[PDB]
Amino acid sequence: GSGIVQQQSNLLRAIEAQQHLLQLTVWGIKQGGGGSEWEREISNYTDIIYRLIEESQNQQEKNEQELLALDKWASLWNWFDI
Amino acid sequence: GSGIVQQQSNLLRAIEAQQHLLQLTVWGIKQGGGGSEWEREISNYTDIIYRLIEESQNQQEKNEQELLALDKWASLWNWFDI
Amino acid sequence: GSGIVQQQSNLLRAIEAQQHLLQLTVWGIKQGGGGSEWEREISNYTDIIYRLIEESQNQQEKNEQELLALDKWASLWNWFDI
Repeated sequence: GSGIVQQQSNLLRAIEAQQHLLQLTVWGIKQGGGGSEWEREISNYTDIIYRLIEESQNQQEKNEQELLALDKWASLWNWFDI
Repeated sequence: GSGIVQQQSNLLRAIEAQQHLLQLTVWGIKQGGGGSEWEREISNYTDIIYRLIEESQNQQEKNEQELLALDKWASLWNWFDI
Repeated sequence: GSGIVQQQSNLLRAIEAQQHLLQLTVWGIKQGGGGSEWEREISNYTDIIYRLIEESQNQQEKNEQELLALDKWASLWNWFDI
């Protein structure tokens, strides 16, 4: 239960960070390009996003393991019920 | 249960809206810039995305509260079982 | 249970693909535009993203049906408990 709520937090944060990147990209095309500061912010948000993606992949793996274990536990209590 | 399925709907809609922004940004660079209509659509989708992000943050908070309450309820039925 | 973990996988993959598009768009503005290869990669990732979005919409519908059924089942075992 905690793993899924946690994973949803991970995804939400990722899309918020990605929205910031989108804004910077929109700014970039409006301005016909961006200076070093523009590149700095792009880099900063990119770093944040990759960390969130990495953490989400890790959490995804743990959630699937828990699912597999729960599924197996339930399928045993299925056969034993006959 | 409903809170998580609901939150997944929120996130999905957000990424769909963000995909539209991405397309507009791709169009923008291909065209070497965009007119007022391009800016209008960017603005419209940005508004949609921020509303979805806000709603998702709110839903996230409610899901975590429910988790905390459920966790506490379960941990009490843990101690009482001895 | 599987439907939500599965849907989280769908969303994660979508945001990863969308991150690749973002990078290409950033590259595009830095370079003042992109060649045919740039357009090819944009197209490829766009295709991936739309397939993931489609699959996520489908999974969302199934999750909501399961929720509706579970909710109904629980509300019947509510009335019958009096």
